[PDB]
Amino acid sequence: VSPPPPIADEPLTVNTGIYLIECYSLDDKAETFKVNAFLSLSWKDRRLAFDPVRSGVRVKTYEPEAIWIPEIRFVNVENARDADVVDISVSPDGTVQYLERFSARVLSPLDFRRYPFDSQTLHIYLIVRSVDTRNIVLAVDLEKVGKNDDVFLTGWDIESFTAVVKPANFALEDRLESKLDYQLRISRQYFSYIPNIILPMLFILFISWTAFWSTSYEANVTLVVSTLIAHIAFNILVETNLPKTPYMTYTGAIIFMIYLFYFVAVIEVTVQHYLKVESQPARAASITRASRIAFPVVFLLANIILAFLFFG
Amino acid sequence: VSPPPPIADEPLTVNTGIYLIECYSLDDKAETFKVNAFLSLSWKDRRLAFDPVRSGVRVKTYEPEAIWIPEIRFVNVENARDADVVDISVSPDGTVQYLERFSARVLSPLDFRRYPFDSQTLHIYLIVRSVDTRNIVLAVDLEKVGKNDDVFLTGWDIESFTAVVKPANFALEDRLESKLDYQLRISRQYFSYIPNIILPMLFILFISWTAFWSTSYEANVTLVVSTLIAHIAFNILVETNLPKTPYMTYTGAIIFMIYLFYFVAVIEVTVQHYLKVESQPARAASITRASRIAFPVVFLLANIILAFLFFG
Amino acid sequence: VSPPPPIADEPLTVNTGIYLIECYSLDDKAETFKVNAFLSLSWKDRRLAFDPVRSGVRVKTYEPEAIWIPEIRFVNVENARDADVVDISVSPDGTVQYLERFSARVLSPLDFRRYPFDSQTLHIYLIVRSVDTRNIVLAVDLEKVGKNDDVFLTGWDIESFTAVVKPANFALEDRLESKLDYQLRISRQYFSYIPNIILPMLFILFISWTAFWSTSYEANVTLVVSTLIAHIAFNILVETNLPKTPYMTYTGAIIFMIYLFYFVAVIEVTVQHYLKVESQPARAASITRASRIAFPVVFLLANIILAFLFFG
Amino acid sequence: VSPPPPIADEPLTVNTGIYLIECYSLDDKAETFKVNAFLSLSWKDRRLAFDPVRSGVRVKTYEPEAIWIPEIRFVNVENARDADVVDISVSPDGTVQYLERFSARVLSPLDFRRYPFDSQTLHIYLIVRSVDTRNIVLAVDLEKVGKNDDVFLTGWDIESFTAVVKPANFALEDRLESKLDYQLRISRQYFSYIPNIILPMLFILFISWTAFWSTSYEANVTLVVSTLIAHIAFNILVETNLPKTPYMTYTGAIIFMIYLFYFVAVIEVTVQHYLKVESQPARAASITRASRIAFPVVFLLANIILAFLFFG
Amino acid sequence: VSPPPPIADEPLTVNTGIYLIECYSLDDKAETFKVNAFLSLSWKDRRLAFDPVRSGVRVKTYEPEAIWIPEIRFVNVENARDADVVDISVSPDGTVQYLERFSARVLSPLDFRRYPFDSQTLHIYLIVRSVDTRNIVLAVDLEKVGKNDDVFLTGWDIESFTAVVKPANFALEDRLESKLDYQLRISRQYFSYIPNIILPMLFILFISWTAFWSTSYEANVTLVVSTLIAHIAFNILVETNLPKTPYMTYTGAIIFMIYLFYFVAVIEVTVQHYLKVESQPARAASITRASRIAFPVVFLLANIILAFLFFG
Ligand SMILES: [Cl-]
Ligand SMILES: [Cl-]
Ligand SMILES: [Cl-]
Ligand SMILES: [Cl-]
Ligand SMILES: [Cl-]
Repeated sequence: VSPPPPIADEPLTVNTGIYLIECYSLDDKAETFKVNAFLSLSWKDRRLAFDPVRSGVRVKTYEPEAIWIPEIRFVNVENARDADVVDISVSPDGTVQYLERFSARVLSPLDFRRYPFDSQTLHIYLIVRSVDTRNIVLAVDLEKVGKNDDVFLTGWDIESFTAVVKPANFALEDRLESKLDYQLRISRQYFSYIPNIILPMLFILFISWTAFWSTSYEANVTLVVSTLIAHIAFNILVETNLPKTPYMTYTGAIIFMIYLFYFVAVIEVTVQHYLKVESQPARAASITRASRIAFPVVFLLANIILAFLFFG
Repeated sequence: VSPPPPIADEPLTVNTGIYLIECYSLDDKAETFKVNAFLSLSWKDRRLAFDPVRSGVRVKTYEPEAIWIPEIRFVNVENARDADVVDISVSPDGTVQYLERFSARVLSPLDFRRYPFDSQTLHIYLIVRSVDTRNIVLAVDLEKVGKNDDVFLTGWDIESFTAVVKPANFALEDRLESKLDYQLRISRQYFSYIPNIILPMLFILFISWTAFWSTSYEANVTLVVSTLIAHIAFNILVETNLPKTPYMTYTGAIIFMIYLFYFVAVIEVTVQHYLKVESQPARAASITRASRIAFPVVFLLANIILAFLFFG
Repeated sequence: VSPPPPIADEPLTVNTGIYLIECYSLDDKAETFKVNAFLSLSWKDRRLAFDPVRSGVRVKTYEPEAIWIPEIRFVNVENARDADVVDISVSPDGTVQYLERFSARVLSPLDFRRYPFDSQTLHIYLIVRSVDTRNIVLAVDLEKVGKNDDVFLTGWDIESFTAVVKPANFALEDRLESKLDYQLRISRQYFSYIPNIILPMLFILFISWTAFWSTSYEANVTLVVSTLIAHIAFNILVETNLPKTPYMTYTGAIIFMIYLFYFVAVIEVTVQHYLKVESQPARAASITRASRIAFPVVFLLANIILAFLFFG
Repeated sequence: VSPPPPIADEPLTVNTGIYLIECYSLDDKAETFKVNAFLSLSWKDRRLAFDPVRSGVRVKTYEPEAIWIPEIRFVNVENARDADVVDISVSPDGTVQYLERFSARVLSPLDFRRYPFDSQTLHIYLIVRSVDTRNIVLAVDLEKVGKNDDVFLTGWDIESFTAVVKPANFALEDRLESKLDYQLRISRQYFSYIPNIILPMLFILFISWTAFWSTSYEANVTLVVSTLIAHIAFNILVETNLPKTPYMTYTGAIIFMIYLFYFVAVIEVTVQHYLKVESQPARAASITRASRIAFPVVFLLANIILAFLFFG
Repeated sequence: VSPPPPIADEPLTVNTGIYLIECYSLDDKAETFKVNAFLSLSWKDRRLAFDPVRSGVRVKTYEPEAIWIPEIRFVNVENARDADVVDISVSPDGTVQYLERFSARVLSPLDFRRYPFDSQTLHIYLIVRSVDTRNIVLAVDLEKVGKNDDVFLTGWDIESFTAVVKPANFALEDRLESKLDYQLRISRQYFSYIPNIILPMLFILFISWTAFWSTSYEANVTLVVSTLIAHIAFNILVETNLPKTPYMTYTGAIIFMIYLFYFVAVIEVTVQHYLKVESQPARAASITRASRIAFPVVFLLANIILAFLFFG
């Protein structure tokens, strides 16, 4: 079995198409995600007679060991894909339709800045292998490419699934090495994050802030320090869901700002008690009345500035 | 070898059937589980027959490789199943008996919106391919669908296992391909969740609610804040086992409501102390007496509303 | 490559035997364990006997293939075993010898009603199908069943390893089969659980109880609530134990009882303070002196009753 | 091919030798450890030496499928090794040199008593399958046995690696009775454990002991109980770097003794406060002054006794 | 297919080149990392020339079963590489161009002292199996070794990727062969570690230090002990990022010093209270005024000494 011979130096055109079936196991630390999907290759197959007799108009069924099947290699994968060939339907003429389910572990970078409200773009790269016949070119068949409407990823919604031609631009560049890029755009569902992570932190912070309406030093110390312990425990709780991230993040900036605010509150309580002991109650009362307005307003301004700095 | 002649008016009918041996490893994060079962097939082929005459005592015949066998592929499986042929028998008329045994991983969605008191459903899909000469359509054998009594999942009780034929031309492909659906219905065993999760949290909340029978500010602060810390630790303990759900469930709503109640209790304690300091004890007494009855009634009403909203 | 023909109707008998090497990885939540062992077989076949005098030998050897070897399969395994044959020797009359080494992971349910002091039984099943017109039944070789003195498992004591001689013949997929049962009996080593779990919780409970000799309300609140937090943290540290179960175990009942005791202690402290504030010190003193004796006696009685219930 | 034929009843001696390279992934809960190492065999092949000639004195190279390769099995591996032949050379006349790089998962018992200051001993067992010719015997070639001196067994320092021949006692067959035993002695580096574990806990205990210089009941209660909570949290922290050991250990004994000391300290504080309230300050002063000296001395004596009991 | 025959005893020089594509999963406990990358060889054949015709200027095409492919084996890998040939093209001159893809699991030593500001150097070793026709010598091809500029290890940056020829230095010199060394230098990105781990601990320590401006024993005890609990909780939180390291580290030294400072602060508070009770407020005030300056200065000097000790 060999590919079709040359006809008139016309470049051989291959119309590929990837039809998604399943997408699962989106691992962040490994920066991978498994896929389970179909694949279609429709290559013009003249000069290989397929019984074009008008009495043989039946669509012929062929096994993999019947003709030359173009072998496409994925660039960013862990191992070679498993070729679970599904069905090949070939007309009495040189027209080819073919479907095959594969499973692979794909490598694709993920950007986790602006983490709870982020979007991603997964990539799949395809190259074609050399052959002794004329040069093989890559083209996209827009009818074949799609998704199964039943692909479910835990916590995301799928926007689009398109394809485009991009030159490989590899340093080897033994030939042109035409390459295909498949882009899967996904968006994270963020609503549950508000009640799960955001509101409890604000409740704890306000419980801490109730110490500006009091004057008992022991009660203030207990309030602020126990609230700090609760904040650390809640950070431990929320650290499990988040992925390990060796760079700065919006949530991390918020956590750091909360730590800073706790430190400043402790300083304010200490100053108030020291003045009250040294008998300057007017100054102590003025400072403790100023704090009640100062803290929430500065917190709001810092949040606005951080939001602008991280979301354009 | 070759497909049977397409002489019969109806398409070549098969008679599938799945007999469960055991199920195991019901993963929740990736929403997949493993299975081990048989797969019996049956169809009629008049091309070969065994007459009772001419020493026709050999009613059955074993043809391992020199025979045409229909091919059945699972749709929602991570990898292709690993099957070993067991037996092949041929009736004197022409009906063929087939049998296998396989293991696989199955991808199936799960719905944890009633996490403790939820019921699931697991699907297995089968597909037969078309052949050029004849036509093949799937069917079910009610005498070959069942399960052992040793099937067990850790924490679930199995209720039923049935089959139903799905329409052809599934998805966008339209090569007259049929599909079969096998449904396994399970229910979670929820009794152990009550004394392990629900009652201790209620005990902690009731312990925190005893601050309404006291007028010592330091004791009230200690009670409420330390019970908040205990609630956070118990939340860590609870979330250890609950699967991670990127959506809103019943338990998350209950936990958020508990956080809100803690916040309101802190506010009430602060207001009472502030009123007492300004030499207005009657108003503070009235407020605390009102809250003593107000808190449990509102908690019960909110619980009733949530229960009606999620289970109705 | 063919089953032997019967003389008149006699079924064929295969004598098996399993010799353990080491058991390990006895997981509790998944209810599985791993094993590697020797598998021995022997069966009668009169179509391959020779003449010892002419052949000059007494036992003729063979290859792993090119001889009719019965299909032996384990019922409750996740995947097929990993086999590597060691020998196939033939007796002069016709009986054959076989040996191989395998490794597998076995599925078996467990019972945790007496979790610290429980005993388990593990089952390994062997089955065989009726091949051709020669029915096959299994038998047990008592001299090929045993285990090494170096068979060890971390934290368990191995008592016996026997095989039930009588098989259970039945019909499956319109064919007859025979099944064998291998039973391994183990018992948990329970000493290390006493100083690691049992005693620290009692010490913390007594530390909590020490608040019946004090009259300061703040100190009592601190003692009881801090000890409750310590109990919750200890339960977090201990939770790496038995999984969720439909039934109620011994340890869960003990933990729930301790929670109830903490709740009642908080109630008593609050009642004493409330009575003291209303200027009725005599009732508070009487209640405290009563509780000093009431709590330990009721705790001991409840422990005795639970011990009788779960082990009687 | 075939093994060399007998010449003068001289047994074939296979001088073996293992050359360790990597010893890693020491998983103690599973009580295994993966190994990556070479393996050299030299079986004398006289009367079958190929191309003995001074002109062709250059060492000859043979592919693995050119000469007979002995089959050596590992007794205590979870699965069969993944062999990788590197280079096998045959002299013009004489012996044959062989070398393969295999990686295997080995199951060996681990004794975790005396955990910080423990020395282990890993074992590998080898057997060789016999053939129809004279019995294959195993002997250790001391010249090839050794290490790469570049073993990445971090946390341990290798002391020796030797071998010896022992009789085999498992399912005796009058053959396969000449197994080998390779012992790898390792010792744990215990310096970092001192600052990482030992000293913080002593600091915490000494912090708790400062309650014997104070007569404030509330301060003493806060000190002792909060110190107990800190001890529980630090135990949680320590438990991560330690496998599940279902048996008694030196560290566990120390931890239990620390819990006992906390309980006794709480008892002493309560007794002192009760005596002070009962208008008997002299007994309280005597008791606290006695405790100041009594506690550290008893702690030191108990530590000495426990050390002598565990370390001989 | 056999290696090229000798021409004039000239060794067949092989110009090797590794072109990186993907580096991922830098697991530290197992001391491994996975590499997905290309590979190239530039051996030529003189006697077995490839089409020395001037009409064949077009580059010929070959497959794996077309020429002799060298046997190059990695030394420090877990198991054999997953070879995946992509291109094998031969020019009419006689030179060969090769392109494959592999994904191996490499074992390379790592050093985690000076952990947040450290650099690493990963090694890959190559050896080629010799043949009896000639002697094979490995030389580095400088036009092939390189990176794809899109290699992403999460949290590192790539400095250089270079190759060098070194002696084998193995104690078992089978054929006096050679070896290659490929070095990849990476430096950790340390910016996020400051806000993530460093500043919160300083804030907590200063919150502890605010107790030298107070004179209430109860408040001081609460501050210091609760701050110690918070420090332990934060250590638990940050333990999930660091690798399990069985040797000393800069961060571990910092943690130990923080524990020591907490112990000394507790001692100082106890001494102050004891003197104040014993009626020496002058001495108490002197010590408490000295501490305010003594503690930060000693902390700074100790940090400077530790930094000099660990960073030369
Ligand atoms: Cl591929
Ligand atoms: Cl399949
Ligand atoms: Cl099997
Ligand atoms: Cl092996
Ligand atoms: Cl390799």
